[PDB]
Amino acid sequence: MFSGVVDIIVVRQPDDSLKSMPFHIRFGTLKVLDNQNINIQITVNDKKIEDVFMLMLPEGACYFPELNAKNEIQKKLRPSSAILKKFNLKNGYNKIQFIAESDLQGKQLIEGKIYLYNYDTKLVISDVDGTVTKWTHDDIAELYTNIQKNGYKMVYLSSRPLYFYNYTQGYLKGIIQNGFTMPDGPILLSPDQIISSLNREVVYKKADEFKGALLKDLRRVFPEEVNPIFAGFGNATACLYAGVIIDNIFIINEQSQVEILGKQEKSSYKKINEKIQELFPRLPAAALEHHHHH
Repeated sequence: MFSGVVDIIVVRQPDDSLKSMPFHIRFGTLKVLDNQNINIQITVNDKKIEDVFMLMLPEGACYFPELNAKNEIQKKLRPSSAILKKFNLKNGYNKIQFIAESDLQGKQLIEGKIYLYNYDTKLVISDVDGTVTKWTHDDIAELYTNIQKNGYKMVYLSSRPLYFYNYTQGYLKGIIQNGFTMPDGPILLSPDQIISSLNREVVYKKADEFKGALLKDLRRVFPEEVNPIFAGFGNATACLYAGVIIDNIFIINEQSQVEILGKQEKSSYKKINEKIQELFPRLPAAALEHHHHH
């Protein structure tokens, strides 16, 4: 029944090509009389994108048809670099709209967020439930704000059912703590919550493995030479194996006590923020860009 777009992440590669994570979109309130007559068009930052379209399976999952060498059509959740370049994305947040039309009248519109990162961007992962929520932990909005001000990008992770996705986005946007708000960033969704025929290879993972796979997939959109995930906040093997050093894995408990793994330091969001230059050292070029957009 979901209508919407799971936030999309696109990364520019050192050779100028673009790669993205999967496009997960649904038109849950559209009655589809015949899926083969559906075509989906794309508008980015209020500009229609020419010569790009998506198709829809009988089950409602949407994909990019792309010819392989055999002139066979492959059904792709991840569009080609050539297609992504037609979007004319800017660094950071971009508005994206998908419009499902048929041979008949009536067009279904959904709106999402698509983020563009350069390959040298440094990401800071945060769980939502239990890490942002306890009710919201104290001092988290000031810390995350100052992480973002030092040039890092907050990336949120959720494993709630798709039903709650737009609510989780509203929750994060509504936090305010002493004037501080949560930095805008993408919310990635555990893949077991958005299974279709297009990503069903997923189903041969055990339930415990989905976060780790998600973080490896996030890393894979970056080039082999870089290490993009700088730190992670949770409530650990998943961060470690996706390239987070153990000192940068922050695990909060019941009591709002934060354990800095591998230092076995017991700390807080307030105290991490006090030592922000030591733990999240300023990234000069990346910080300048954030400052001059905000």
